[PDB]
Amino acid sequence: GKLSEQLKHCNGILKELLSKKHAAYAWPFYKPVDASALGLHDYHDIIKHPMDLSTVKRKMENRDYRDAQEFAADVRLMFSNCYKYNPPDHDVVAMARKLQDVFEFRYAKMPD
Ligand SMILES: CNC(=O)c1cc(C(=O)NC2CC2)cn(Cc2ccccc2)c1=O
Repeated sequence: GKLSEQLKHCNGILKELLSKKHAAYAWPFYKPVDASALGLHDYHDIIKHPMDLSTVKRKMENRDYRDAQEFAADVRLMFSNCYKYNPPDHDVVAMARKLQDVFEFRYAKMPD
């Protein structure tokens, strides 16, 4: 988990993004995109830096993130990858937009 006050807020957000409350739209972001399994044979040609919430959780648990900004960059990279790869009318993009709304509104409540 987070040690710094701001990293504890980040860890709180991460726990919320992984909670049953948001599972209906969070689930595509729980684990790395399995490009082979999903038939997305161009995924790793288009997405140079895959990211997902299990990777963010591992990095938080390993004290990889030194500040809130570094944590937020990985969460936003995950959404950006979704918006880059997927047609904007795909269900996964609607789910990304909803989960990013949850993220951005709570990230904005960061303690100073
Ligand atoms: C981060 N996830 C992805 O980018 C992703 C891409 C595609 C996908 O098939 N994308 C192609 C480009 C349309 C499929 N799923 C599963 C899914 C998700 C939501 C509804 C149905 C299926 C994903 O999670």
